Parts: sequence; structure tokens; C-alpha cells
Amino acid sequence: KIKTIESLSDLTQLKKAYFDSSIVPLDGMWHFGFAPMAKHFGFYVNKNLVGFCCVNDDGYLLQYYLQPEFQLCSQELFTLISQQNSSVIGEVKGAFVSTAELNYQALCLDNSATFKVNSLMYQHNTKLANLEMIDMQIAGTEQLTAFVTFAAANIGAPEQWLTQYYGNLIERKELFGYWHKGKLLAAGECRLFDQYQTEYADLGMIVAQSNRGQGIAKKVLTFLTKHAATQGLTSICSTESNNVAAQKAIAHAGFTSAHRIVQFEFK
Amino acid sequence: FKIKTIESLSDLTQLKKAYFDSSIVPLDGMWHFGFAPMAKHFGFYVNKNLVGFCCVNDDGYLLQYYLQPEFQLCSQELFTLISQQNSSVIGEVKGAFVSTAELNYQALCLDNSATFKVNSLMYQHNTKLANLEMIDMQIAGTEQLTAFVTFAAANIGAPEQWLTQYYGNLIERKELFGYWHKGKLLAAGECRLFDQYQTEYADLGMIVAQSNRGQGIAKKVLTFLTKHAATQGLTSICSTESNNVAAQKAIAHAGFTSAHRIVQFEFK
Ligand SMILES: [Cl-]
Ligand SMILES: [Cl-]
Ligand SMILES: [Cl-]
Repeated sequence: KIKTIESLSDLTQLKKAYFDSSIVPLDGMWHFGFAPMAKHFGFYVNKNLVGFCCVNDDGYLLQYYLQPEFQLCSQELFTLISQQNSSVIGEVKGAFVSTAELNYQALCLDNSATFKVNSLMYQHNTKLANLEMIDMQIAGTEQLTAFVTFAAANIGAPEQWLTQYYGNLIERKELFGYWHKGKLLAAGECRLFDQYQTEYADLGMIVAQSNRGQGIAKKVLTFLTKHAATQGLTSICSTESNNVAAQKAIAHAGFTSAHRIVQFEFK
Repeated sequence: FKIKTIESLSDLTQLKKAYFDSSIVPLDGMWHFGFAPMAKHFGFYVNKNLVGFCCVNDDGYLLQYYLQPEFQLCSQELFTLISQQNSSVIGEVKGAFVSTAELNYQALCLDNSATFKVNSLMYQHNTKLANLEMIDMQIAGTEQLTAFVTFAAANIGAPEQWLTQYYGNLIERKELFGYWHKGKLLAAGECRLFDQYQTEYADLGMIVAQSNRGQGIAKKVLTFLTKHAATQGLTSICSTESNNVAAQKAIAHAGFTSAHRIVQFEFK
């Protein structure tokens, strides 16, 4: 039986177990930004909560997890949900899952019609990295407006949102700037996980549109990678499948990618 | 006086600190630490030394103005030039927001404005309130962010993406609280610290579920939030809009008084 989950505090043990089973650390924006906003549902076997999933506003699953002993029942359940058969979850179009979420992926594969790759998940290898070095500085409170103006002009995110997002990163000391003669040439993020994945750092960059192709992005990832290493964290990052320039920089910053976020549609 | 645009707010560290030191009471957190740092900033230069500044928001309204204290006469000349739209660099300014606690900036607005209206009331807490039943609020944890976001989105219409960041950050700062019943939020309370200038105060906010108005809840929330501030050694302040009669009533019942106002002035 399936119920809407009132309080996400009921899922504590099962979430930890879900993340533990991942082959690699999962993408922070997907699983710590979007997933928590999504509607959750608990799977209850005889009044004990033994699983959950969550479905976004567009009608896409983002997570699914049943306690490891319910194989044949797991298959039937997933097929039910994926085939619109739950009065209580309703119309589910599809799923987003990575190649690091084996069980969830497996069931997606069995019950989906088509797919596309959403993004690449990378991890850092020390051996894969004499590149020229830059210095970046920790963003201070007073620099907030300059970072917001920068990000807005270069990725088009909304200012009000960026003000809060970067406000928070500045408090966490996770935002960095590459400055040249008074202007920002890049913003870098070295983001820590508050839970489950506390031994990793998730990296992001924006390079000024006026200075693409100068190899800035790769120097930024190198810097952020070292800043992560000095805190004892291993670096990961991700990017969209059609973002060729990001993929280039990342690979030249010594990252490799054996993982993908895929978007499946149900039959 | 040369007016110059200012990119790095670092250039204004000292001038800003004097601006705030000069205030009669602590100023509103959302106005002065949320909005003002997002606004466009200009500096006032005597002979290539930076001796004052102002900031103009997106709508064309001044939010802050300050000249080193010894420029009384030039200050008036300056403000008038800027208010009658003759500043090449600053451009067309429509008006100003200013409180009754910023005496110098207010004076100049008074001198140069055509019309006005009140925007909000600023209150502070006199330890002459209330043996009265006190509610228990629970500090928000990460797990409850979405419930808070949904609660605020439904009750005040702010956007969810924005709320997710604003509330995520409050949760990390331990400034957000919830008043719960049967798994649902009856109200949300904020007890916010200031990182600089006003570190002896806590700035409070609340949202009462629209399904539970007129049941005394906001008063009780404010009372909790004041006590939580007091355990941190902080004095409580808050503000609300001039049309928010329910808020004003709860605030004044929670033992707060108001000698101050934020006013919106329109320029002649
Ligand atoms: Cl630094
Ligand atoms: Cl109570
Ligand atoms: Cl209760």
C-alpha cells in the first residue's frame, strides 16, 4: 500500500540506505535540491514503511527505493506506478535515474519506452592531471552583487534567486572568483554535502562569455579541485550532455565519466 | 563633487559603518541588508577622496544616502541636484525610501519631496509585556524545508524557488521555527541575527496560516521568538507594512512599540 508522505523526517533511515547503495556519489543539485521539493510517497508492507519514491511536478520520478528483499514485488509495484495504475500517485510520465542507482535504473529499463541522456557525472583522477595555475579568491559578502550581476549576464539566471543562492554559498565559503584587473572572469563553486556524501565536493563554474576558449574553465576546476583536496574531500562534478565546452574543460581538469543521468519515458 | 558609479561595495566599508552608527535605532534588515546591497551605488568624491555615497534601486528610488558630517551645505546642493534629476551619472531618480531614524537623509528628503506615504512601521521591544501560557515552537531542520516553503508560498505568495533558498539559508543559521499541530504548520517564525552593525538585535518575522487567523497565534509566536532572542542576549525588533493591521495589532500586543516609520517620498 502507497501513501503520500507528510513529513520527510519519516524517510530518514530509508534515504540513508538509498544513498548508501549508490555506486558513486549522486549529483547534489538533483538529489539535494530537486528531490526534496518533489512529492513523496511511502510504500508500506503491513503497516511498516519499507520503501518510498518521489515524483516531480512535471510527473517524473526522481528516486525509488524498496528494502532489498522485495525483488518480485518491487518489479510488480514499479510496473504498476509506471503504468498509471496507482490511484494515489496518478499519471507518471517517466523517470530520471543515474547509472549509479542500479535497482531504480533496472526497473526504469524494464518499463520504459524511450530515453535520452540528461547529463554526465564525472570523478577526479590524480594521475589524469603541468597546466598554468590561477588564483581565485573566496567570495566576501560585499562582492555578492558583483557575482549576481556576473552570473545573470552569463547564464541568465534570475537575480533575486541568485542573490539568495550565492548569499548562502558565501556564508558556506563555497563561492570563488577569478578576478583580472577589477573584473570577474569566472565564478567557481566548491560545494560540500551536509549529509550522506560528506567526503566529496561538488564543483561548478561560470566563465565570462567574453573570454571563452582561453582555457579558463579548466584552470578554475583545477583550483577548485585543490581547494577540495585541502579539506580532505574528493572532487566530483556534472554537466549537461549538450554542453561540449564544459565536457572539454572537465576532461582536461583530469576528470573521467563512467556515469550518466538518463531521462526515461514510460510505455 | 564628482559622482562616480561604484562596483566594489568594499570601497564603502567605512562609509557604510558610519551610516549605520548614525542611525537612532537599528534599521530594517530586509531593507538594509537584503535590498540595499543589491541596489546601484554611487560615490561622492571631493578631490578624488571618497567622502560619501548613495544607492538607487531598480525602480529609481534612493535607499541610502550619506556624506561625511562636515558637508552640511554642499550636502543640500548635492541632494537637490540628484533629486531634480540633474546628475549625469546617477540619472533620473523618482524618490526615496528613508526612515525616521536616518535623520540627515530624511531631512533632505523632506526638503526636496513633493508627496509621501508611509511604507511600514519599525518596532522595538520594551521588556514591559505580559504568567501567560506560552507556546512551544520547534526549530526547523533540513527535512522540513519543503513544508515551510509550501506553507509560505500558499500564505504569502512568494515564489517557491526563492523561498527554497531563503529558508534553506535560515535553517542553516538556525533562525527558522515552526508551530505545528497534527503534522501541519500553524505558523512559521523567524528570529534573525545580524552579521554586522546591529549584532545586539534580533529581527523577527512570522506567518500565520491563513486558515487560523484571529486565533491569537501571531502574538504567541512573537512572544516565543522574543524569548529565544533574549536567551541569545539580543533585543528584539520587527517591522510590518502600514496596511497590515493584523500584524500591527499582534506586534503591539506582544509588548512592542513604534516611534519609527519607513516612508516613501516622491521627488519634485
Ligand atoms: Cl582567499
Ligand atoms: Cl503549544
Ligand atoms: Cl500536536
